[PDB]
Parts: sequence; C-alpha cells; structure tokens
Amino acid sequence: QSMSVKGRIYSILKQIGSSKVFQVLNEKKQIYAIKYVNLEEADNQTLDSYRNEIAYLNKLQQHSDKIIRLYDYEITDQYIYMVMECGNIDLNSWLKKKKSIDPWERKSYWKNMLEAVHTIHQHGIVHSDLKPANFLIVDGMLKLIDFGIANQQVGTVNYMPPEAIKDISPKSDVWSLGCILYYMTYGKTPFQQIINQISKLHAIIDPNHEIEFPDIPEKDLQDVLKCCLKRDPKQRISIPELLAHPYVQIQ
Ligand SMILES: c1cc2cnc3sccc3c2cn1
Repeated sequence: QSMSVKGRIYSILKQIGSSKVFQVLNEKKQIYAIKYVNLEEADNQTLDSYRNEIAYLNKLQQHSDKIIRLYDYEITDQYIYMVMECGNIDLNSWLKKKKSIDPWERKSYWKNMLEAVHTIHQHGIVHSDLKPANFLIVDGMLKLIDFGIANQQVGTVNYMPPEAIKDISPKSDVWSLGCILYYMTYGKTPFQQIINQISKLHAIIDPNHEIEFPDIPEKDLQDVLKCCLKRDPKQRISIPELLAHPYVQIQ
C-alpha cells in the first residue's frame, strides 16, 4: 500500500486514527504520521477552520518542541495530506493501560503540557477542549496534537471548565490541565464518580459541591490541583504562575 505527498512516495504500515491517520515510511525508510482529510462534503466555515489550524500548527512549530512536527502538506479541493511526526501512543490510551503512574514522569509530563499550552496562549490561541487524547508521547516527551481551531475522547465533559458550561480565556485551559493532572494523581477526573451527564454538569458549576483533594505525599502537587480547580476564572492560577510553582521548579 502506497501514497504520494508533494512528489514524495510514502508506504503505509498501519492505520492509527472524514479523517484517517496512518503510520508511514518514506523513500529514505524514515517513520512518519500521515493525516488524510476528505474535503468532499465540507463547507467553507469547515475549510477555513482547517486552513486556520494548519497555518497555526505550521507557525507554532518554530516556537516549541512540545508542539507536534508538521514536515509537509498537500492541499486540494478534494483532500488534505499532512506529513507529521509519529508518536508512540496518545496520553489517554497510555494512562488507560497503566495502573500506577510514576511521580517523576507525571512531573515531567506536566512541565511539557504547560510549555505547549503556554505557546498557543502567546499566539492568542485558547484551546478550550483539552483532554489527555490531545497529547502525544514521543520519546518520553509530551506533545500537543492540535489547537482546537479545526471543526470536530470526544464529547467528554470531565475536563470542561465552569465558564464553558454557563455559556473563555486562557484560564479555561488551566482548569482542563488541572483535571488531566488530577487523573495522573488520583486515578480519576474530579467529577468521574457521577455517571448522569446533567448531574455532572450541575456539580462542576455548583460551588457548594466540594471537590475532594485526598492527602498525598506530594504537598506541592496537591496545591497545584487546588489552584487549577477553582470555579472562578478570576481566582484561578495562570500558566506563567504555574511555570514558577514549587511543584515544577523544586528538586
Ligand atoms: C496525528 C499524528 C499522530 C502521530 N502519532 C500518533 S501515535 C497515536 C496517535 C498519533 C497521531 C495522531 N494524529
């Protein structure tokens, strides 16, 4: 099985993920990821969302290694081919498969998530739909897969900020990152216990609904969670503030 992106031939190895993602090999026998997108039944608002996300991904590549590498692309009126770097596994399936997560790898992953989200924020981008499925493990390093600009773990309200439920600033991405770190800390998201979707949304917003923060041996890690998971965006810690917190800095 084969395919041609900008005159270069790529051999398919396996499918990873309208859109199909594949693991491929080039002529020089190097491993890549090819995202295929079918534009056939797509509107102008959809096309603009797609061209906007590609342009942001192409630009933000130069600013951080914690953003997925985009090597090349081919765009027509019928399709998109994106030659990207191949990750090992996404953060979600890595966590789902793992029972207990190492405190050193968790601190390391946190640092990477802050670096990536901070970059998009410096360029005016608020992701708003952050989940572990949005991050990629590549050579013991987390990488942000996308920016939330392009149309369409999906649907999930577990990482949703209170401000998003009511209706959006960088503080929204802070709430979501805090939910991801909470999962890597406690083994569940803060509201995971609630099956009923409405009853879950009714708890995320309600301030009288106290989020449990059980006593862990990492006092700094407990403080981060308590700082991220504050219902009032005004009272929530910022990304530049998180990057200076003792949890990220102290050895
Ligand atoms: C674009 C590029 C990717 C590269 N590597 C991997 S490994 C598991 C998912 C993915 C992936 C998804 N979208």
